[PDB]
Amino acid sequence: SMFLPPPECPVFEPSWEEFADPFAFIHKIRPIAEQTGICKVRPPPDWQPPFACDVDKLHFTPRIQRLNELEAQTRVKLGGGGARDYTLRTFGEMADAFKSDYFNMPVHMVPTELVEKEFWRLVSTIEEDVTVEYGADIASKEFGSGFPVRDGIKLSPEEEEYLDSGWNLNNMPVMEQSVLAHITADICGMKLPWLYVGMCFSSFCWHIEDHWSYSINYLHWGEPKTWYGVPGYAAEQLENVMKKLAPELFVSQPDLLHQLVTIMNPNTLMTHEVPVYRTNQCAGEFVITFPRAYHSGFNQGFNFAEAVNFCTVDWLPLGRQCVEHYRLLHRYCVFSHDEMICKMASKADVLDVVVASTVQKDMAIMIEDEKALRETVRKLGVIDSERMDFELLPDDERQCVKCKTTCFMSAISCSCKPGLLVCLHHVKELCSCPPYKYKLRYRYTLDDLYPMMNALKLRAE
Ligand SMILES: O=C(CSc1ncc(C(=O)O)c(=O)[nH]1)c1ccccc1
Ligand SMILES: [Cl-]
Ligand SMILES: [Mn+2]
Ligand SMILES: [Mn+2]
Ligand SMILES: [Zn+2]
Repeated sequence: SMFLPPPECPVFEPSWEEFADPFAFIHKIRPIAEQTGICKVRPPPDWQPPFACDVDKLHFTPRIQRLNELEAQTRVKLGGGGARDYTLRTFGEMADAFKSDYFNMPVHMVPTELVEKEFWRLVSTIEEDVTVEYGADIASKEFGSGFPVRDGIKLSPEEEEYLDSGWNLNNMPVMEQSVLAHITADICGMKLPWLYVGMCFSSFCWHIEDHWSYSINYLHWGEPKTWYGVPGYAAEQLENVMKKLAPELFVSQPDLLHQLVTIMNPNTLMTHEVPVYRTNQCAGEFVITFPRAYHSGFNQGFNFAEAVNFCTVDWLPLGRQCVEHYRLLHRYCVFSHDEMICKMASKADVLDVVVASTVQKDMAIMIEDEKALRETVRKLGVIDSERMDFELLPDDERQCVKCKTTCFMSAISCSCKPGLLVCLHHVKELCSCPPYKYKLRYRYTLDDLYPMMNALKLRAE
């Protein structure tokens, strides 16, 4: 009555045969799971990766978190935190003491139902000022992946068994059914797994993944992680609810790192007709989030999770829509979607054939859109043009000054404003000079582009 738990998300228990190929499995469950936004996956009894560490030698910099509903929090940035330092042992000791002191009970006898109830009480009661700490970063020499990775150091035969698993999250990016694989541009924050060390009540605010990608989260060990998820189709519903209750979160900001997010009771969303689902993720289980599926949660206690973004062929059209949406909001991109597409086209001979077919369809849309934009800017009197290798420019040197989109297919420059670019939607936002002073900078002619797409079609057969 104070808190009503959302209904449970789907839980899948695949056979080893069903489980072995993550991409085939995800495609199979997608008609069910995309209706709930998140789902949980229990691997077959078979699958049991080694979880081995000396907690005395693993160090990380803790982040501090206040727990107030609707209060703005800043998105985690790589290597922030500060200079302070915990080992996994001293953090665990701190975390277990916090929880057992908080409830005056041993940590495992606190029911998950109760921690959940207490979480939503304490975040709404700002007479309470509970602060907690957590770890969040990519693998480093001081704190590595919880999955086996190659290095020597001699690996056990059981560790070797899991090196090339499709569910070893170090691998998921670089597998052939993943389209982020082919991206040459390092984007560490996105293609590499994140490591999360949690404690009771430490939480992750409501968000969707960059570029509306999937995510997959594995809980290596510890107390459960509680999740709330919202299906992709209700993303704008949720955002509307949020913009009315917490308008502060929707101000334009300097960059991608200054992104603001918040804790919000799922009952509040359910009250405004946003469908929400929940789950408790236990050690050894996976949670999968689908494209544009909002999710949030908190930890039941001391634990260690690993998560990574990924993008399947199914995602490609949504990826294009996402960048369009980013343009409308003037939100920064993590990478150029078109650059990714053209990179794959340039590698058509070595592409998985299903990938080739789907890339070809997205490329066809890209080319027709580009054709139309170029005709529009020509009618605005932009006549001069020159080829430009956009992929060579640092990202922050090829952003539209208006909408911040990362340019690749083309942009407009002007001698009156050296170094500045606009995308072709924002030709009028660059300078006040006469039209003929403008230059179309383009990566490819239409005559370059159609053969590239043809190579994909041949590969797809
Ligand atoms: O703030 C975040 C990090 S997402 C995150 N997920 C899970 C945990 C966790 O299980 O402990 C966490 O600490 N953080 C974010 C990410 C993308 C866009 C905007 C914000
Ligand atoms: Cl509070
Ligand atoms: Mn996430
Ligand atoms: Mn505009
Ligand atoms: Zn623009």
